[PDB]
This record gives sequence, structure tokens and C-alpha cells, in this order.
Amino acid sequence: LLPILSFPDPRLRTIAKPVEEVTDEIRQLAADMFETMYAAPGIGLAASQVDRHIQLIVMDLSESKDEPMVFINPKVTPLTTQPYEEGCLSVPQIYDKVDRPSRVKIEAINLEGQAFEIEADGLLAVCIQHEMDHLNGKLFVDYLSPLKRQRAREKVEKIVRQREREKVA
Ligand SMILES: [Zn+2]
Repeated sequence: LLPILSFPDPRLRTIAKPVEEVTDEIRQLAADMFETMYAAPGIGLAASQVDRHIQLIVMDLSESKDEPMVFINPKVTPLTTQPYEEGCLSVPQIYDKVDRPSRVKIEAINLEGQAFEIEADGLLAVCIQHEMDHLNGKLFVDYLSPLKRQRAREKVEKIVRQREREKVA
């Protein structure tokens, strides 16, 4: 399982590079990203989060863990906000409210290298926007008040340290 970078790691601020071609190394990265995300568990993971700074997002919003979606080189444009309690595998076990445009259009390519365009509302609009932020080196904590940020940071470093401690046990 690929290791997920944790806030405040500076590599999470890297702006991702476009994918040149959907080769079989990015197909294998995507499957490992899904694996990593499904194990967490989470519903979304940007390649930036596993220290591969390319424009790849994996996502599965299904209670069954069997509706997987891929977005390569994505473009997101609002079609107009709504509140939602967001978390992030790179800000582990921290959830808070962020307010994002509630309807968006997504243009991206899939793992066969074909282009698509869809309109998104609901959980889809929140998630795509959250993951596109990762690709621009941004985290959902950047929209919270700074006392919630250093507090999330102190909790995360604790959580990272326990996870290290759990591996020694
Ligand atoms: Zn995230």
C-alpha cells in the first residue's frame, strides 16, 4: 500500500504536472491509489498525496467500494455554495466544514486516454473540488481558521507518531 503524505509535509504543496500519456505505469499507479484509498478507508485520493506529482485523481463515492472513477488532467469549472463536512487522508482523522461551489462541470481523461465531460452536484462536486485542490498544492485546512489549522497539525503529528509506534508493537 502506497504511503500517504501527511500535513504539514511540504511535498503536499507541489503543483502537479499533466499526464503526458496514459501509459501502463499510470494505470498501475491508479490501481495502487485505489488500493491505498480503499484501505484507509477514504473516498478520494490525488496522486500528490502519494508523492507522485501528476494530474491523477482516484475516487469511489460508493458505500460498496465498487463505483471507481478516474480523472486525468482534470478541469473543473463552477456552474454558479453548499456546506459539507470534509476530511482528507493527508489530514488523518480531522473533519470540518468547507463551503464550495455546489454545481461544477468536470472535463478530464480516463484510463483509456479518452476525454469526458460531466456536470456534478452533491458529494461529487465537493470531492472533485477537494482533489483538484491537491493538484494545485492545497489542502482543505487552508480554508479553516488558523487555530483550527495548528490544532489539526498537532493532532496529525500525534496520529502519525502512533501509527509509527503501532508498526513497532
Ligand atoms: Zn484530500
